[PDB]
Amino acid sequence: KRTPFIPESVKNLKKYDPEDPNRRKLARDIEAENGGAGVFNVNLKDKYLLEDDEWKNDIM
RNA sequence: AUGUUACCGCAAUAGUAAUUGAACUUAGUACGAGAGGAACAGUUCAUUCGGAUAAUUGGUUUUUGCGGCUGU
Repeated sequence: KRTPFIPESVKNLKKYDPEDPNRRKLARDIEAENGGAGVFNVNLKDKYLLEDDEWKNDIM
């Protein structure tokens, strides 16, 4: 037995509207705030899940 | 050389001031019926020039530093 696996959070997500005053922010949306294409800097430490958010700032 | 000496300086003046390209994005938009297709900005490397440099890479002279070879 095998099934196609689509989680309920996928179906429960609203479709992104490209012309919308009230919508989800994309990466370009946060990107265009401080500078533009090349000069924007990616943050990885903020996003990933940990048991403590202070451990996001901590250093391996 | 202008008493000497020493340091810190100023500047009359002399010369000197980097070449060329493409990678994102601005863009698949302005534009164009389409075909297709920008650029100012903002980032990234390359070529060439100039000046330095030995951390490393590599070459090179003086090694006669260590170990070893081949004799006459």
